[PDB]
Amino acid sequence: NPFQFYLTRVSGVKPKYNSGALHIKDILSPLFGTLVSSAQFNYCFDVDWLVKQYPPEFRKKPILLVHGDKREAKAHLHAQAKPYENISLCQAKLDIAFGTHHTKMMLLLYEEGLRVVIHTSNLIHADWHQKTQGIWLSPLYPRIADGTHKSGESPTHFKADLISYLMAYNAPSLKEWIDVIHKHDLSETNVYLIGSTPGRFQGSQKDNWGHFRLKKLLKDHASSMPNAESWPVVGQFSSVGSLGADESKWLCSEFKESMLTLGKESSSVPLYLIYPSVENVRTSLEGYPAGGSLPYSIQTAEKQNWLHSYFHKWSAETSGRSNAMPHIKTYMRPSPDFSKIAWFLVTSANLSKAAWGALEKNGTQLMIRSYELGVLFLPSAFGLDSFKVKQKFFAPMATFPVPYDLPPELYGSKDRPWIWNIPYVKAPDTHGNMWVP
Ligand SMILES: O=C(O)c1ccc(Nc2c(-c3ccccc3O)nc3ccccn23)cc1C(=O)O
Repeated sequence: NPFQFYLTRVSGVKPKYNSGALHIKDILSPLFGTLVSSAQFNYCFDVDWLVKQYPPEFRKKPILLVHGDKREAKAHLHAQAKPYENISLCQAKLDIAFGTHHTKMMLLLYEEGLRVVIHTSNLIHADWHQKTQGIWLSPLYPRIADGTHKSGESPTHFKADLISYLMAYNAPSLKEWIDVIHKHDLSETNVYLIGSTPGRFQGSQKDNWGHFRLKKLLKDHASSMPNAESWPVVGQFSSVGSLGADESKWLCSEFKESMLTLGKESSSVPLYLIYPSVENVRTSLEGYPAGGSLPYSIQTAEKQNWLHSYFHKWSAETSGRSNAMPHIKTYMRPSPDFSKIAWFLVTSANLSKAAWGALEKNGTQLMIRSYELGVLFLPSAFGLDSFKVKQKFFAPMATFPVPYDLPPELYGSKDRPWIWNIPYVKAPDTHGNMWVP
């Protein structure tokens, strides 16, 4: 397969549903490269657990933890890392209120080259245990020979775009990694980078990040087809922000408008949002504790009940993962019969203005609060007009492995979105327990 899109291993499904899945220990294995040093970008870290995931022979190599924690949370992270003298930390600046460092990425420098891993899992045991999570594995990028002047750039501009993403941190530890990336050949990369970084972007910079970055790539590198108004948009996420009092405030006015872009020319497009119901969580492998990783607060939800009419259940028979709650985030543009897709994005970005950006100043500036990162699969980058949808996730190679079932199934009238901070004491979970926050 050209796509190198993987799911994490799920403990408790039959082996056929883990054939071709990856655990973190597989990613860090010596079979992937002889590790010299690494950078782990993430939100949440269990450092003791993380070090145990590296092969014993590599556990003393330098590790950089890139995080967004402040104040007492920052002190707790430093205390976790203090026993390991090979671990350094980089605090990503979050100068806009209510932002988060969400990006999940590994930079893996080897004796043999460099690898980039963009994924969806926090660096804690539970995120790799019984959840549906996504991973993109870059090729092994070789080093450019000393004295050789070449760009090492791909047709998708991934090298310059990754360097631009890292430059936004303005961090000395990341300038070191920028210099590493400069020295490697990333030309084989077939995905486009879609990042978010905190700021207020206008003019030339408006298209660099968030939903305007997606819109720009779709304008420039996808083509519109006849009956494009009938091709739905699907968004699938683990958390929901405050979107406003009605769908015209943001969801259907700027977010959907960016997602429905195709090609360079001048809406009734269906919008499917996939988010676990209470029943999905209750009957999951983890039970109600899975909802600890589905942060949707009652304070947010009660202001936007209009949104829940867009919600569809989590179902993943195709990958044996209907009971493995999603922490992956994906967005895509299927055909009206869901047999093809015009593009697919795996990302850290949830359904929130903080992650994707919100227009300000009479539509002239895009304001983003958080760091996010994902990779976009466009048919044109593979010499194709569209991707066929792979019927069975683990079963030509030009078919794209969509990890959940299509078409998405609407919530039933008795279903409710998972809301993490209210009790569920009416039916017990798969471990015999209720949920009492
Ligand atoms: O992707 C996801 O679903 C995700 C969602 C939220 C998140 N952080 C977070 C948490 C929080 C606090 C403690 C324990 C878990 C939590 O979620 N509370 C807020 C409040 C506002 C903004 C962010 N908040 C991190 C991730 C992630 O996995 O990176």
